[PDB]
Amino acid sequence: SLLEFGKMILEETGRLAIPSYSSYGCYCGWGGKGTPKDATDRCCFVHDCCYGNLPDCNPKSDRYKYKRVNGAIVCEKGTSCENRICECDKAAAICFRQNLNTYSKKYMLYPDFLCKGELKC
Amino acid sequence: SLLEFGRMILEETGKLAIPSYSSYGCYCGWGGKGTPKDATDRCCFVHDCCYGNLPDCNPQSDRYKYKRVNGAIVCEKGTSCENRICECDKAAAICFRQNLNTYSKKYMLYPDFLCKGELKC
Ligand SMILES: CC(C)CCCCCO
Ligand SMILES: CC(C)CCCCCO
Repeated sequence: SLLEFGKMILEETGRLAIPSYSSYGCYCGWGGKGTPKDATDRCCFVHDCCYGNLPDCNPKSDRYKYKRVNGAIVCEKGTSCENRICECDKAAAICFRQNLNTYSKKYMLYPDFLCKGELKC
Repeated sequence: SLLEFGRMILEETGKLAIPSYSSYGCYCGWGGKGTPKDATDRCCFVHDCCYGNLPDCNPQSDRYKYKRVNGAIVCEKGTSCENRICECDKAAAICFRQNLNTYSKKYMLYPDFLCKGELKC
C-alpha cells in the first residue's frame, strides 16, 4: 500500500511523497498524461505502468512487508500480489534516489498543457 | 507501440518488459548516453538508433499488427511507419533472447548517472 511506498520514498530520498513526488512533471501524481519530462518523471511513468501489469491486485491499499538486508530493500514474502506490488514500489523508490541529482523544482505543479504525446502501457 | 513491443519481448525472452528491461544498463528503458554496458544493453542502443531513423512516425505510440509463423515474428503490412517500427521492435526483441545468457541482474536499475557522453549511433 501507499503507506509502505511512501515510507520507502522518505527513506531513499529524504523527501516526503506528498509535495515532492505528488505534483512533479507529467506522471508523478495521478493525472498521468504526455511524455515524461525527466529522469524522475520517467521513474513515475514506469511505476504506474508497473501497477498496470497487476489487474488482479489493488496496489493503493493491500499492505505488504519489506525490510533491509545489508542496506538493500527486500520484499518480505507474502501473497503474489503483495510481492509484485512491492517490487513495483521498491524499484520506483530506488529510481527516485538514483535521480536525486537532476530533480528540479521547475517541474513541480507542472501545467497540463505542457504534457504532450500520446503514450500508453 | 510499447504495447506490441513489450509483449513481443515476453514472447521471445520469457521476461516481462517492465523490471527486466525498463531500466537495464545505459540505454534500456529510455535514456541515451554512455557506452553500452553489455550485449543486451547494445540492443537497446541499436533499437534507439532505429527509432531515431523514423522522423515521420510516432514509434512509441502507433499500433501495428504482427504474427508469429512457425515460431518467427512477422510484421504484417500496414503503413510505411507501422512496418518500419515493427521491424525495429522485432530486431530488438530477438536480439534480447540471443543474449539472454549474459543477462545480468547486476545491471537492472543501473545508475543512468554513471553513463557519460554521446556515441555516434
Ligand atoms: C503516490 C505519490 C505519493 C507518489 C507517486 C509516484 C507514482 C508513480 O506512478
Ligand atoms: C520499456 C521496455 C518496453 C524496453 C524499452 C527499450 C528501449 C530501447 O531504446
